[PDB]
Amino acid sequence: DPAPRLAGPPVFGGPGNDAFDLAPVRSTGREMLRFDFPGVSIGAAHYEEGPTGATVIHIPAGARTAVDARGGAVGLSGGYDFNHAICLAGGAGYGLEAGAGVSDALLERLEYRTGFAELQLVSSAVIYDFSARSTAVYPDKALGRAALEFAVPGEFPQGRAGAGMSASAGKVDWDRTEITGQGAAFRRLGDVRILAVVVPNPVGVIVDRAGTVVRGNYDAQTGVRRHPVFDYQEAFAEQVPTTISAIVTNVRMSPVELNQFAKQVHSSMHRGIQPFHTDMDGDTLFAVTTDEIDLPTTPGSSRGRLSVNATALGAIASEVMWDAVLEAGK
Amino acid sequence: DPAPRLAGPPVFGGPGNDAFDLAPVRSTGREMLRFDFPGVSIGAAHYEEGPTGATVIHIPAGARTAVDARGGAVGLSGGYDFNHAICLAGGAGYGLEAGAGVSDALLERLEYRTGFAELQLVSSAVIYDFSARSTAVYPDKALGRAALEFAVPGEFPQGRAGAGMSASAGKVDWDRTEITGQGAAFRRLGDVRILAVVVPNPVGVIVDRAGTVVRGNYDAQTGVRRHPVFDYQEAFAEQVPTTISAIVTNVRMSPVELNQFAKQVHSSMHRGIQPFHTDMDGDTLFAVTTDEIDLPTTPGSSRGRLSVNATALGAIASEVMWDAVLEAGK
Amino acid sequence: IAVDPAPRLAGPPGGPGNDAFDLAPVRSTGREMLRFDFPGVSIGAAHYEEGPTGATVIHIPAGARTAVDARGGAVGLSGGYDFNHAICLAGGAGYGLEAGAGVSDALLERLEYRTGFAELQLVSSAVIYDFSARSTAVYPDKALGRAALEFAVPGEFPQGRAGAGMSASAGKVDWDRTEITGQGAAFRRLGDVRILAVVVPNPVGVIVDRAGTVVRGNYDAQTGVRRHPVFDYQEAFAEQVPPTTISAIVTNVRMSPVELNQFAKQVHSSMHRGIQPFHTDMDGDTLFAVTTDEIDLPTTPGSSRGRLSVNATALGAIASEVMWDAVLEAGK
Amino acid sequence: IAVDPAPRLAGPPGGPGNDAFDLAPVRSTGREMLRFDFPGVSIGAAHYEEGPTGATVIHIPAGARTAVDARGGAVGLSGGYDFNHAICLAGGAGYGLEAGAGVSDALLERLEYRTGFAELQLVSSAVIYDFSARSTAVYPDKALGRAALEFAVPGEFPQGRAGAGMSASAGKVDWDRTEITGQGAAFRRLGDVRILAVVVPNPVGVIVDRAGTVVRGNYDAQTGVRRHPVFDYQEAFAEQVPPTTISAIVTNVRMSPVELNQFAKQVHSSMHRGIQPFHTDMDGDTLFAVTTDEIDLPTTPGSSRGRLSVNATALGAIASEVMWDAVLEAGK
Repeated sequence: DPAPRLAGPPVFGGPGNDAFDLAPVRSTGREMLRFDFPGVSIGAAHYEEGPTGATVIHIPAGARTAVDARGGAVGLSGGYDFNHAICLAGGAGYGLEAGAGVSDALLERLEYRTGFAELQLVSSAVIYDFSARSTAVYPDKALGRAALEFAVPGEFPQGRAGAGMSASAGKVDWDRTEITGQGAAFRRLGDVRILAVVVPNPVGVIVDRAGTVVRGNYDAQTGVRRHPVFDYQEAFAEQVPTTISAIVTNVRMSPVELNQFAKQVHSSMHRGIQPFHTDMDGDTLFAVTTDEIDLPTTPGSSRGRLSVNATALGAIASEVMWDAVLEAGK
Repeated sequence: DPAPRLAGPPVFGGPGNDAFDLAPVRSTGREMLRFDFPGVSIGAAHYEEGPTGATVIHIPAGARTAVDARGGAVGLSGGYDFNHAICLAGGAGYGLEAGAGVSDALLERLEYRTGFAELQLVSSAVIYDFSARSTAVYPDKALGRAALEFAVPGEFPQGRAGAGMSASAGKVDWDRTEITGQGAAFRRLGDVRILAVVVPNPVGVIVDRAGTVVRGNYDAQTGVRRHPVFDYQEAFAEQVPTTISAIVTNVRMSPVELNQFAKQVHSSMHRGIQPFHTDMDGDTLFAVTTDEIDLPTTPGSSRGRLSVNATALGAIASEVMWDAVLEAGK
Repeated sequence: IAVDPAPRLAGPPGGPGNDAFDLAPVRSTGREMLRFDFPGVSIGAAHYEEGPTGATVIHIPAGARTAVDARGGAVGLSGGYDFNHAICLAGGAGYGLEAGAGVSDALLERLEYRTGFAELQLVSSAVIYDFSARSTAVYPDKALGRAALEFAVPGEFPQGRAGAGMSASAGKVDWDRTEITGQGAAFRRLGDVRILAVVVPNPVGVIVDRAGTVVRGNYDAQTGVRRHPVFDYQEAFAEQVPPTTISAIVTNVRMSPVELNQFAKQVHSSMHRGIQPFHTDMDGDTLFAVTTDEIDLPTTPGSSRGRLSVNATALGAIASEVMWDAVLEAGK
Repeated sequence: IAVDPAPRLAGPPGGPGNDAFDLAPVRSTGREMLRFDFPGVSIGAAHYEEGPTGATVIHIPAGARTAVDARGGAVGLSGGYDFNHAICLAGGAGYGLEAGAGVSDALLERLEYRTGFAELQLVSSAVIYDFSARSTAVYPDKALGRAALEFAVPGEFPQGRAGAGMSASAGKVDWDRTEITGQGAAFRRLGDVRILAVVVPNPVGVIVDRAGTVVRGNYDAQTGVRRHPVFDYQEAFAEQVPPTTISAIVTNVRMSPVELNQFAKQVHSSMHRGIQPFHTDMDGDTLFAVTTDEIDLPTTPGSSRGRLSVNATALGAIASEVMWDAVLEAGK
């Protein structure tokens, strides 16, 4: 079991953006994941004054996207089927403004051309992170721009960085909520590349492949984390009577294939986050392809007649995302 | 590890319905689950000539329903937001006919009244089970009627029964596909009741709470089952370059609450079935409430401030469904 | 289209069900045959006089990519597949989905009971509630769907009271003003491009022509005219609150799944011109957009008539007119 | 509504962006003020002359249950919440969603930066692409959304070229025939029942009146008339293939989420009467249906005007006429 990171109770009444001269900081988190994915960059910026942040995945060429918005409490802007960037942020609905900062900077980079085909498209999604801190500072337009400016190829700052600065898990009761973080993982299989990025702020808890609860719902009185279903079932016997994420790959997929891939990978995250896709969550996954590599025409291999196709890619990517969720909770 | 139940390769060219004088059999499966849920009945009937079957959940008063049709290959009829019965069947799209048998018998029971408010509503979903046998016999109208006629309170035939007769799992390669079954589980918490019913015919495999693969993708050469992601990742390194279910409860939920509950419980099944919600699956879950018991107005209890609500019910029901999936694969 | 001004009030509704009768399917001929040229697409229509009720089957043996736009709040749909060998439209409300099983079974038998994934015969079915327009509980069953499929003829469609349209009706602010409609089709070929529209309007609302005249439904026998329903609705409100259509559009122009799905929404929404109100909570409105994927639109959308004049949107506008013509044939 | 027959061709399109200007928000007054009586619902409209481009904000401080019907194939939407304190409509395409952030920020500040879940200020925003109708890259930004919110006045709406409608335009088979539209509103009270419609039509299609006349968009300067786009589309096909609207409808009648969502689809589809074609792949058509949940429909739907005459469907029909009136004010 990891040491606890209890968020502690929120002291409400704290200052907001207008009280500060807010200074973007490039997020470095606890350690840097390095990987090789040409054409993809990541920037993360935060305000210490929150603490809260945004994380921007920039794909300058633009890339086909499916969105799976699955929770009951989704905060999403654009949700486009083609994106030059994905912006994830804290600050609840207010933090969608970070995406406008990214959009504006892309327009300027494009010399303010505005033909239909040249529109710079940014989809943004948010987590509510106001309970995990004592200020009302939200990621703003300037912070979005900073995150884009900080974006570099082949790097991701793990842990408390960017949108993950004040992410937290395990919300049966706030006294047992723990700070998580943001996480990424990367796998290369021949020419195939899969990057997962995740900012888990779940009502549920993070669970590992052995079924151990590793982050969220920590009881200080007992020193142990519990699966929420134990609390829930006891409450019923007694009283009766959000995760935002992206999977980026270079494998060509049709719009239909890509959408089903998104749904598959997203549902797969109920393994590592439990419960998941609840009415209290606004879980949103972006599936993005750079469309560089074809699947073979027939799905066969030494490992099986139906072994090479988009379902197979979905299963592999599902493991990469689990690894990312675990990096976040570490 | 359970003994293998390999489906074996299909011998194609087999006879269909018109070759037989088809005789419904009341399915008893391997053992009977008994439970107490007034107002709910289950019947299961099969044709030995398939073997293939249908399973009918009958709720004569009628009950609010949400449908979560999540796969890429869904075969569904009605999908109504209010149902007097749910009919699950083999026979791929052809087996949707069983539901028409249930509908017709309900109409007759209603003395052929047809006012809007008296329409008898049956939603049906199917699995493709033609690979797991050597005939083209599909559940028909007569078999649907038989299943309804066989329906009794408080009983469910586990295993190879009804729609589960020729269900199978683990389809990276047919040489490793195993027969599953159908399954149910029941929990009562004070006055709250939760029944799960499932017919897993997944491309993926059934996995237990320890992460062990317990049914599907069995390799006769090695005597061991593998998680499909191992086959998939090796295939990629080499070559580059359906589950239908119902959750029935007596807790009142609004249409919005009930729909989100459906999505939550359905995603939860990616724990016990992996992969899940793939393009090759037609996964369909029905969430049905009898609307007999209110949740409290505020969600609080000794176990947490947010511990009694529909998300909490969803987490509990998710465990019941896992238990049902495991009964199916047993 | 010369709509008949004469009323055909459905009239007010313990009638027997199917097995009370020895039901023999009848090949529907309706009031008139539409003839059209669209190889690969066949239509069969069958009814039971004992209803009266019927089914109408579009048979496309090659299979064809399909988008389903199920817009109503009372939809009755089976399959809803993104690829179909047949579309089955039927009366009998939810019970009439059984007709689609008859079609499915017949197609399976024709294949000699082959059941490989690529060989699965896919039929999508949708229904109208037509029990208020008659005094039996007879519905389109397995045998009637099978019969409609067997009666399917290339390049013909029976207009009017035929197949699913036998007891279709419009204008349901009050049943005293509800009129029998029918089914309808219309067809257009524009240099190679073929568009077929099929419609069974059983609307809560009324059928309206291009001039804005109500031509079928909401006939007040005390005035001998048809008003727009909104006039009744607004009077009712002033008083009491004091201070299904199922259709297919089939084309031979290739469209991606995304284009075909938006084409389906566009054509379906366009039917709120010919049927008013439309897409209501009591309607189960369902449109099937089908492409046989025979011919490509040019790579670029240009013509002497504009830079954005040859694309799927343009096809949608054109198909929307073919659908309006079909609605008006049903109401004629 | 007396639509002006005179053309207002947008005309053909390296113009500078926001920071090139010292941008001062202007309170839009348009051509005319609509006045209406609907306590709790305010509208503010602000524009930058340097665009010209604008934002239009509907402010409902109590918060109100909302259904979003995003029907187009090119939708630009932020939030899309099922409960809103404001709806923000803007030009500037995707960049103009930023205006909604200005509104959101202002509302948060008004709350003194309280951030409890129940206190979250919810703004849904949708946009039109209005860059072809002008020669700058100026878009509605944070400051302009904030300004529109500050300018919001109970019971007034500026018709015409104002707020989001400043550079809205219709009829885009070819840009040479595209005309400037505007924004529009209309309001009806029927004994207690209040319905407000707000619309910013930037359609690919054209605005059409109740007689079926094209009144805005697709003006051919060589003929001095407006044809229906389908005439261009079908000629183009014969030749080349040889052998956004964002809107809100606000009412005070209580509707469940299910009813409100079907009400939204019904009213939105009804706009294919006034705008043709509509819901196309190049459109991002988005309608917001909002109820302030003030008054109940009777428990049963009866009246002297029919057994099914007082329900949400009826309200939908009535609101559909208010929306058509709003579309025509925008095109006037």
